Amino acid sequence: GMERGIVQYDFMAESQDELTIKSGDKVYILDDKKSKDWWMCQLVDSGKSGLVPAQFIEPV
Ligand code: NA
Ligand SMILES: [Pt+2]
Repeated sequence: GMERGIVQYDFMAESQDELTIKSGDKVYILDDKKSKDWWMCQLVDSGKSGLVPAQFIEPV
């Protein structure tokens, strides 16, 4: 089912749609087609989801 990624650099959500992430975190990439710039991700460990800037995520 799930496309995976690894977070490269810390990012703090500034808007309610965004997801705060830490360098090294594992995510699921829920969508990367609506925008090359904003990907919807879900943290494996917490289950929280939101948008992150795409350059913060390295697909696995
Ligand atoms: Na994209
Ligand atoms: Pt901050």
